[PDB]
Amino acid sequence: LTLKPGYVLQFKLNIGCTSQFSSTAPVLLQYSHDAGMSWFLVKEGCFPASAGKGCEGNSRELSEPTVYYTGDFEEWTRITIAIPRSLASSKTRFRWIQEVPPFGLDGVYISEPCPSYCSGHGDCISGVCFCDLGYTAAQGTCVSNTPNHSEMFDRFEGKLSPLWYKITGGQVGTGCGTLNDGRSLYFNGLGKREARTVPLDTRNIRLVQFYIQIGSKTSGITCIKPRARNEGLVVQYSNDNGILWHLLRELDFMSFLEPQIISIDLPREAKTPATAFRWWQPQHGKHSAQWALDDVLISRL
Ligand SMILES: [Ca+2]
Ligand SMILES: [Cl-]
Ligand SMILES: [Mg+2]
Repeated sequence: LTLKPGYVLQFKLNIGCTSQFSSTAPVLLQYSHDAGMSWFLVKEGCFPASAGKGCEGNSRELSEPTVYYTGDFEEWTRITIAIPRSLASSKTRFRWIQEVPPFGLDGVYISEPCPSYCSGHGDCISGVCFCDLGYTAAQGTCVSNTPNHSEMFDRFEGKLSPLWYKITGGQVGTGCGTLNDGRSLYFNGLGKREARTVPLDTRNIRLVQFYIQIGSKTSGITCIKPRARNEGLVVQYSNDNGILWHLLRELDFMSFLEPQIISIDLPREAKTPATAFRWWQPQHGKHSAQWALDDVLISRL
């Protein structure tokens, strides 16, 4: 199929309703310009250490590879990719290869840009939006039937805040020791490690605050010392429920061997009726220092 730059690739994925990870066979989303014999990943990943083409200088958008590890896909998960200039070349073929539970695909939609990409709350079919449950079509896009939550606070002492949209590769735990107090949100997963909020109404939010630790000098095998720059963390916001992420703060791989507090004053652009936040470690969990958050606070101050 022929593609133009700002087009969009969409699908759903459920590998085998597993919480358990396997390194045996992840689903690789790959493309083909020469239609068959050569395969590259749709996204290689744009990482802190990366310096090639499509990921250089101050224009880069730090981004995960299109590689999907068994165990990170318990339920059905919609993936929406904005087709970059970088690969808007010739008629592209797409591959979903596993190399082991069989992966369930669904709703493979390739389309021209919808109004505001359906705000991340609908399927973009041939250029206009098909909103999911809880959302209705409005001004070309998909808007929530109800307003969004604003403030958030999680101390990680028991049940996770319902304002977490998805926690991948992590759970309430103690593997890096004490951060502020009690238990923390602890990341030891072997695939992707990401804490991601639901979209919030940040129009009057001033502060995003949290404690962080990445690795340890002394805590042992549950919190090993980081070795490479891609084991640092990226804190990002999105105004379209995760289609496009913008940098809030990059946390250096060697600067958080002991717990530290981080307080981020939100920029204007991150103050909307529907802005989600995420904490993500770019390098694959299998070879990466574990990390933890404590007392995540999103506040009007
Ligand atoms: Ca705590
Ligand atoms: Cl910092
Ligand atoms: Mg750095």
